[PDB]
Amino acid sequence: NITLKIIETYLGRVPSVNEYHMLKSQARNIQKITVFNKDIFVSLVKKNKKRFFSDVNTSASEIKDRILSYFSKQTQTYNIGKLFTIIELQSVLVTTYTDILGVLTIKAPNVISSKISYNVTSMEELARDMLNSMNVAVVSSLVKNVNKLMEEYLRRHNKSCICYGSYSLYLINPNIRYGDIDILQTNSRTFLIDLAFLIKFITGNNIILSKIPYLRNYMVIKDENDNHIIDSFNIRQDTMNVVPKIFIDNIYIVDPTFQLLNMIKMFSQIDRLEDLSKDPEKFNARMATMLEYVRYTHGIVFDGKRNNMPMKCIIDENNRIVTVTTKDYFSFKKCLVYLDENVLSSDILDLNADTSCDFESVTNSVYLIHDNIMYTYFSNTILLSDKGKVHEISARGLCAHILLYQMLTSGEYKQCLSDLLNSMMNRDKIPIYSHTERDKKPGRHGFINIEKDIIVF
Repeated sequence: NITLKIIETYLGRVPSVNEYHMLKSQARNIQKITVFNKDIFVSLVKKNKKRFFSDVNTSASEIKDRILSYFSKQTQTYNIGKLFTIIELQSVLVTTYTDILGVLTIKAPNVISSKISYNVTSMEELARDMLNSMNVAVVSSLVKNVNKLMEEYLRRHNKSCICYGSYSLYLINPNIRYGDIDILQTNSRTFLIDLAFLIKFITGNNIILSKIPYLRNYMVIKDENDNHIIDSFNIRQDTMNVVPKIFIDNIYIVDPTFQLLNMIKMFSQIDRLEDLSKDPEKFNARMATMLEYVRYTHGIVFDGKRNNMPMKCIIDENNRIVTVTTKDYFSFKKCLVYLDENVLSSDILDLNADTSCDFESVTNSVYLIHDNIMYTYFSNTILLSDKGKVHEISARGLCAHILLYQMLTSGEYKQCLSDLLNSMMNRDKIPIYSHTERDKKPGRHGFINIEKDIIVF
């Protein structure tokens, strides 16, 4: 049997009755593995070694040695389950390595980038101001090497991997210190699994690809000692296409207009007001840069004008929701914001008319317009300035949340954003009376181990 001959080739032995029964369906993938040119491969691994890990003690043999051993470990393995892992991880390598890390050994054009420079200084005080009104609360060594690879990877994979956070803003204002590079991928696992191998192969130290459940399609690779190396959120091509983007020197970054919106929501989360009191300046720069981007780019002027923002955020201290009229900025009456995700899908079918949007970890909630009304979920602590009263800070995070939807759908948001940004100037420090808790979410903390062959979910 052609199939039997394939299994036999791969396992380098006569397949047991069980080994045949359990591996049949995988002849297709198994064959591709056998045929894989391990030489051209061993090449790419070394073209990446002297390219991003040039700082390591290793012969172009020690590497090919580890590589060839791995592509043969299916011989010294009899545990069905463990064979499944080897096949699974080998396939990923065979069918994706070249297209993902291999593309990082073909020099790109020396684009004479231009970039724009921002006077994120006139705004340095304006930011410090807003931030004060609110301050009212209470890692492996490979990371350098890996962040270095992402610098390039972002450049070689613009359509599948975009950027945000520190580094994304360091690309607008070079003085922004930056560490880990926040990314979104449509192929998070594929990427992490490939990079995970690259490292084990070079380094020799097994790493673990782990999946965190609280988070929407979150994944991260650590080392034997539980030290963070690099993470990433996965999104659909669906969602990727709708995310606000900007194109700086060969990479896409979430539109800073959008990131600013998110950072206003993040300020509701009590853990953040806590990060703020530690080092208030830490945020100054970021905020500033984002204030200046939106000013210069959309002609936003900080007049500290009127009110009309923040609008009304009526909260059910018990049924835990937050009706908020939007009669003003959008063609939909108000917005009901559920504090419990489960309770959203529960009550979201009692409407039937289903034409909702799921923006995964990008909005970290789902949005549904119905009856000229909006149903969405807020995933942070709601703050209260007084019993039964939403605190300006949450009030604003609530507005920004709704605006995130607007940006991903192309609706009007420029005027509202400005009112929102100015509602933040010159405002008396209000006390956090008390706050709610984020809703618990059990799940499967599973993880791919690079050498012991076990796949936990």
